[PDB]
Amino acid sequence: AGLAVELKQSTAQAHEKAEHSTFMSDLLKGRLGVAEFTRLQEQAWLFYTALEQAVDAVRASGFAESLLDPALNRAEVLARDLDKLNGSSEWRSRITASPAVIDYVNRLEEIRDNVDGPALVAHHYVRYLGDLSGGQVIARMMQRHYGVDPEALGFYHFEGIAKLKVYKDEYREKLNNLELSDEQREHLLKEATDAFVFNHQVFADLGKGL
Ligand code: COH
Ligand SMILES: [Cl-]
Repeated sequence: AGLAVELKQSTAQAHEKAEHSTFMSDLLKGRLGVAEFTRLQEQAWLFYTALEQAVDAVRASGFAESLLDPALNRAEVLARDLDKLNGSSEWRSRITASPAVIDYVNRLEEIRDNVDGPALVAHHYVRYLGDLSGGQVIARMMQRHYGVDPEALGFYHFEGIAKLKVYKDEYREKLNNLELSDEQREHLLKEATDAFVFNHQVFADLGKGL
């Protein structure tokens, strides 16, 4: 199968397990609240910041350029959401990475410094295609259960993308058309599994003490 299908199939079980995370399932079903949603978004800001440094380095090396669309960048959008959610900008210098986020950020920094294009594409798929594909569902559950205002849910909307269904189709085709040696393809597929694990661990840390 093409790369896009192999990525979907190889991470499908991990995706189901993510939906059934105690923390995330509690958040989505309305058992938590805006503050816990804000805690999630703070951790996400930390890992998206690192992810986007790795994207920038890999794009600058000339690898996967058409996939690495800067319109996908989420860190600054997330920061605007968090300014609203937290009521001030102080969180920027106060939040601390959980142990899982330290691990995730460390890997993204390794990918940046090694300019590991195939690994970066795996992380790009796991975060951005998931955001493009499922973000609207998550945002709607925060609005409905907790009354989060849409202005604090900008992370879940891609302003620079006019035709979302078309964009997702074109993204998958770019994955299919990415030239990869056998070794690079195996490295990318393993990395996608690892990226799901890191994301699952973020939820586990957020759930501590609940
Ligand atoms: C409950 C909502 C929910 C959660 C918690 C969730 C948790 C996560 C998560 C957390 C660790 C990650 C890394 C992802 C990553 C992805 N999600 Co979701 N997703 C979610 C709702 C969706 C929806 C909706 C889609 C589109 C397909 C579908 O199953 O409806 C989705 C699709 C994806 C895709 C695209 C698959 C493909 O077409 O190849 C990726 C990647 N994801 N997702
Ligand atoms: Cl940004």
